Amino acid sequence: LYQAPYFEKSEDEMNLITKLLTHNVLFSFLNTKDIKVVAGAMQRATFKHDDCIMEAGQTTCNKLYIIQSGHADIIKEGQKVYLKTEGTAVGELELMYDTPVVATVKVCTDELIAWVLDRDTYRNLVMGTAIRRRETYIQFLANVPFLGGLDSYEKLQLADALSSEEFSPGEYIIHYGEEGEWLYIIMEGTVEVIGRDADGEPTKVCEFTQGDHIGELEFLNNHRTVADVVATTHVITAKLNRRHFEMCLGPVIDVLKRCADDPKYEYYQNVLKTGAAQPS
Ligand SMILES: Nc1nc2c(ncn2[C@@H]2O[C@H](CO)[C@@H](O)[C@H]2O)c(=O)[nH]1
Ligand SMILES: Nc1nc2c(ncn2[C@@H]2O[C@H](CO)[C@@H](O)[C@H]2O)c(=O)[nH]1
Repeated sequence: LYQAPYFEKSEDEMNLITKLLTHNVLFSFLNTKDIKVVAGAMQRATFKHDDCIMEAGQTTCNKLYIIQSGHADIIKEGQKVYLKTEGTAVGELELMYDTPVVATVKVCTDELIAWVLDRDTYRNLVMGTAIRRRETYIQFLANVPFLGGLDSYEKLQLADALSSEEFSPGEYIIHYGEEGEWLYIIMEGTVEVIGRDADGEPTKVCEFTQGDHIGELEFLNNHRTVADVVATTHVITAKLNRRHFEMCLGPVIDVLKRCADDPKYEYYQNVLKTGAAQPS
């Protein structure tokens, strides 16, 4: 029965805002209508350098801010600890765990333009099962090797955008020569990567299993997929959409780019030097 506030926006505002939402993991699993209601309930909020959007200990905030342009530091006990850039959010932690502001947010650029959501609209139309989704993945993600370089906060950020994807033996996870919109982290089962050799014929490259990742090549290097990935067993994966890849795997991209060196990626090395793929 909840009806949200509405503040009319120009056609470019709704467009701009809707884009920030579909790339911020707080809103990953909202349908199209609820994405728009949310964009109408947002409000502009501009800040200047050294301005504080919130302060450690504050109880008077209770708002979620999505950054449009500009940066802002996270300061916990006098120490800067995190830089918040465009597309990111401050305030979600207080809204999800109902506690006073834990850290101070200090604009470190000449201006900061935010879009601000009220607690009532977030808890009723966004949050959903956020805490349970976090319970589903964090212990797993904490044990996934290539995620070593995310801190607890970043793993939770990733868990907020994850959903569970199962595959039947022999079903395609990824098809050769397609755009590809998901990275997969195997939780259970085994997969085979089926490339194409010089005459264009199927060739098996390797297998992958629990804790391995597939999908990232095309996101690192902006080409269509260069292999099939097929389940050899019943497979369970957690999956991350392409629009969330950079916002969430940012601090580990460089582990991913060791695809240039690892010999399991020798197939792909040879594909890259002969230029055998198109952008997507
Ligand atoms: N990356 C990061 N951001 C935090 C942390 N603690 C708080 N924040 C951010 O600062 C806001 C106020 O505490 C939260 O809503 C988060 O957006 C932290 O430990 N790491
Ligand atoms: N281990 C390995 N995986 C590959 C290779 N080429 C492609 N893949 C996987 O197949 C997907 C589709 O190209 C990529 O995103 C990778 O996950 C390769 O040469 N070695």
